[PDB]
Amino acid sequence: VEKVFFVTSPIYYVNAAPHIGHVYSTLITDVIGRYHRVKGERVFALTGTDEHGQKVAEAAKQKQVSPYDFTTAVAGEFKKCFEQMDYSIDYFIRTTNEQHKAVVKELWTKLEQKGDIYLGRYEGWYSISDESFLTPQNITDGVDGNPCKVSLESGHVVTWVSEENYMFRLSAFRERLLEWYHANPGCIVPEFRRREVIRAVEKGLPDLSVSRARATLHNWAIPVPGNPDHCVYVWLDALTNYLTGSRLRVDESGKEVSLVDDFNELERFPADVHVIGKDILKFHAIYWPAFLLSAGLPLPKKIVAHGWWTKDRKKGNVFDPVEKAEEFGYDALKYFLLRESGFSDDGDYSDKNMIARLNGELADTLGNLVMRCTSAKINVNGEWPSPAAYTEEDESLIQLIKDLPGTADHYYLIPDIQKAIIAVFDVLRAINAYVTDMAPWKLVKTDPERLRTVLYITLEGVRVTTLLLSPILPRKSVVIFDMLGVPEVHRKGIENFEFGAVPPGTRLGPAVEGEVLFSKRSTE
Ligand code: MET
Repeated sequence: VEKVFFVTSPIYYVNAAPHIGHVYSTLITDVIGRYHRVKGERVFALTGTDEHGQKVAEAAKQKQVSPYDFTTAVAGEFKKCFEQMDYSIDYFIRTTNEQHKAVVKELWTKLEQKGDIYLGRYEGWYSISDESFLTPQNITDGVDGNPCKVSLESGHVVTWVSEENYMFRLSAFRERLLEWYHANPGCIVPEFRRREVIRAVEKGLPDLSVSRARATLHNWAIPVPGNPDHCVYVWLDALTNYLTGSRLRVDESGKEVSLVDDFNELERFPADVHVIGKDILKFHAIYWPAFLLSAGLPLPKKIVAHGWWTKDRKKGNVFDPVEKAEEFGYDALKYFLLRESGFSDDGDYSDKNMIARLNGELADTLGNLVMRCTSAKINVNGEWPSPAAYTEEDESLIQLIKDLPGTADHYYLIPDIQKAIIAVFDVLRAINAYVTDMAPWKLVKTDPERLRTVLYITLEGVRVTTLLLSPILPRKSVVIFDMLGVPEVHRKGIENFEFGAVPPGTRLGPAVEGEVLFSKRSTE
C-alpha cells in the first residue's frame, strides 16, 4: 500500500558538539531518503537531538550553564552542522519540543491503561553515559584514575542505583518479539545483528525501569502523568521522537505547525527504516517494539544497524567532517565514508586511502569517463548521437547497464549502500574497458558511423550510473547531468532507469575553460 516512505536517524544526545559519526548516521538516513525520492516516492526523513536526561543535565552543569540554554546552544550546533553537510532531511526534531512532550504523555498513558506499567524498584547497575540499565554479567573493572566498575558495552563508568521506579512489563513481550524476529527475517539488518538480538531475547527479558526519581535527573526530563515525583526514562522519551515525528505537520521553512491526533493522517508511521549505530541496538530492536506492541501501534519494518558507534568521540582517526569536506569536497567525503565502511567496519580512513579512492574511483573511473564522452575531440557535434548496429561486445556492456538499476535497487533496499556503490562502479569500470577497446579517439576519423554507436552507449552508461550514484553524489550528479545535457524530467523516476530514456539529438551542456569534475589531490 502507498504510504510515505519514512526513514529516521537516531536523535543524538546534546552533551557535546556534533562530530563525525552523528554525521555518518545522518548521512545514511539522508542517502536512503534521497534514493527513494529519485524513485519518485513520497519521503519523510527525520533527524534531531536527545535533550532530556541525567547525562545531558550533568554535562550542562559541568559547563556551568542552564540546561535550557545549553540544550538550545548545542541543538543549534547540530542544525548548523547538518545544514553545512548538505543533507535533505525533512524535519529536525528536539525532545524539548512541547508537542513531543505531549506524544510521550499519550504513549505513556496507553502503556498504563493496557496494564503494562507497575510501581516497582530497580536495584542494579546503570551507565549514565549510555543511559542504560546493565546486568552484572555486563560490567567489569576499570579506571575512573581510580578503581571502579565499567560497562562491557561501552567501557563507561557504571553506578549502582536503588530507586522505586515505574516498571514496564517487558518480560511479557519475549515470545511476541521472538515471533516478530522470525516472521520478519529482514526486520534487523545486518543479519548477524539479527541473530544477536534473537539470542539476547531467547536468554530471557527482565522488566524495564521506565521512570526515575526526579532528584536523580536534576529535574531535566518529562514528568510521568499522574506522578510529578517521577520522570519518564530518557530512552522511552527519546524513542518516542519517531512517533512524534510521524505526527507533525511541517511547513516549507522546516518549522512544525501542528501535531495531528492520529498518525494515519500523515501516512508516515511506522518507520520503514530506522538507521542506528551498533551501540543502540537493544533500545530499537527490543524495547521499542515491546512499547509499540503494548500500545497497539504498528512495528517498524526495518532497523539497520551500521558498524559505527553512535556517540563516543574517543572511539578511528581524528577527523573533522567540515574540515575534510573543504579539504576534499562534500560529495567526495560522503562517497568515501559510504564506500569505505561496511557493517563489520574494518575501515581504513587515512588520508592515503582517502586520496586513493578520490583519485582512483571518482577521478580516473567516473570523472575520466564523463570528460571522454563529452570532449569536443571525441564528441564533435556535442550531442547524443544516434546508434548504428550493435556488436556482441556492445551488447555485453548494454546488458550490464540494463541490469544495473535492478541490482542497485536491491542493495539500497537492504539497505547496503556500500554494496550499491560497488555495483555501480563495477559497471563504470566495464564502460572504461569498453572505451579503451574501442578507442573512439581513433574512430572519429577511421569510422564515424562506428563512433556513433560507441559514443551513444558510453553516454547512456554514464547517465544511468550517475542516476544511481545521485543519492551519494548529489551536487556532482547535477553537474554530470548538466554536462550530458540531460533534461530535468529525466533526472528522477524509475522510468529513467531504463536504457535509452534520453533520446539521440539531445544537446550536451556548454563547457567551461576551467572546469574539472574531480581534481586529483597531491600524490602522497
Ligand atoms: C531514539 S535514538 C536515541 C539515541 C541516543 N540519545 C544517543 O545519542 O545515542
